[PDB]
Amino acid sequence: PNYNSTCWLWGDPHYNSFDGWSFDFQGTCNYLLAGTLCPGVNAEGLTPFTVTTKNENRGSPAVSYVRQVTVTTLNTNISIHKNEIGKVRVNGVLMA
Ligand SMILES: *[C@@H]1O[C@H](CO)[C@@H](O)[C@H](O)[C@H]1NC(C)=O
Repeated sequence: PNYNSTCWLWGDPHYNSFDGWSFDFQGTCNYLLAGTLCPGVNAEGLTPFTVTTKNENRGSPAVSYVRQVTVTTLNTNISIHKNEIGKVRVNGVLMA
């Protein structure tokens, strides 16, 4: 239980994995940052979870940055954009 790690995503993008690994992958449409077991192998007492992000260019083909971040757990999807407020609820209504 004491074990705890993090995925550190740095804009302009640069990724730091849970394990110690860094790379400079870039993309243009939404990707699966993390989620449940895609093959469904060795899962006990699993709970749904999925975090996905979307990237796009900013003026040069070779650079991409993060625009929106989405999560989805327990029949509840949370979406965040660059608007300083929530916009998180299932319907997508803006929230404080
Ligand atoms: C990992 O467990 C919780 C989960 O976020 C966190 O608050 C805590 O600070 C972390 N503990 C350690 C030892 O890294």
